[PDB]
Amino acid sequence: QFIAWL
Repeated sequence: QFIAWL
């Protein structure tokens, strides 16, 4: 998975 929280 690809997960991002900016």
